[PDB]
Amino acid sequence: PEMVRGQVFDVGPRYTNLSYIGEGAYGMVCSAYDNLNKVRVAIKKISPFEHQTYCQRTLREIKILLRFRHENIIGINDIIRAPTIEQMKDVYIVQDLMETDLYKLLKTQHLSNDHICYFLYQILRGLKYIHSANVLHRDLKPSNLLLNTTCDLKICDFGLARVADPDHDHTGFLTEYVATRWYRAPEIMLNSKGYTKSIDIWSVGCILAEMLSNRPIFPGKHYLDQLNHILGILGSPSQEDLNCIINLKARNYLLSLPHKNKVPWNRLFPNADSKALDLLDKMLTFNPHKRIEVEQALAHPYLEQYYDPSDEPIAEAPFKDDLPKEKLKELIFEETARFQ
Ligand SMILES: *CCC(=O)Nc1ccccc1Nc1nc(NC2CCOCC2)ncc1Cl
Repeated sequence: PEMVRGQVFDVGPRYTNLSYIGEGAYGMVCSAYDNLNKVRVAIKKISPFEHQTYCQRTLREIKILLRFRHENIIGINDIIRAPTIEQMKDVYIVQDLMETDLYKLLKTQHLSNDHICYFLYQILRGLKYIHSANVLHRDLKPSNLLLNTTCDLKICDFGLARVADPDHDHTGFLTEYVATRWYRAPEIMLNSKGYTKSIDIWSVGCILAEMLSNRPIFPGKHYLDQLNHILGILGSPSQEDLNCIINLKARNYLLSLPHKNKVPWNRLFPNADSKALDLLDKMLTFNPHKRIEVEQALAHPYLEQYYDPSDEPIAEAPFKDDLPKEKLKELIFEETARFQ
């Protein structure tokens, strides 16, 4: 078995000439030459079987990505694992090799208004498919958006995804930890479990703001500072929006704050296209019920050069917690069997 910086990376004989790329959420990722398709690919090594939560996340990532088939969602090209459950200690997921991620691109490159428009169109096009499958990504952020050399965008990492459940979305104040802090909708901190499609729209709004300025718009230093950054720009919520917050702890917290005025988007982003700012405003709406939906966002004038509903497909079959790690290991073994 081949080795990559003091760790086994057993993918041969199909995959050779390994090169370390970096560390993903669940471990080492390498690039390799696929001797069958004659191209370089990306290979993620996952070792999840000792922990139930690691098994849950790996199972979600695989089951979701194998069901999805969309130009703007990273696929799974192959899955490598031992022939028997007893010998399976790791799983290798093979995916198309991309040139960069939006996180890395935002750290060093200025994006033209044309690139912002095209990237936002592709994110929304992929999100339309995901949401049409009744799935919430729940961790949209720049590092989860891969780009190839021609700026084709692919959404990745469905390990934190959930089936939408708007009826069971209500919860207490300061309980929920959905998404990565900077991209977390205000309702997560107030009264939401993050089980509605509006959570993903918020994250996309955050990504759009970050493409406009190359800096996160709400860079909370910790969990409890996130809402302060949001309110610092959006201003105090209206009486109508507070009436939607029935939980007394969350409502009274918001009522205890001094009045804050809205910071105009045009002052925050003076170089931004006015149509981009109108859409940003609709995505970064405090009240989740008034927040724009993915299909409405695609139809916004900012995206008029790309908008084509006949070329924005939906899922053919939508998707409709305490399983021990032994059972989850068997389910991962069954879901990966097709690649043997
Ligand atoms: C879906 C997010 C993910 O897997 N990210 C990741 C983190 C670290 C290394 C590799 C990956 N995945 C990945 N990377 C690439 N290309 C790299 C090239 C170098 O710049 C970063 C992206 N291609 C595919 C995949 Cl799955």
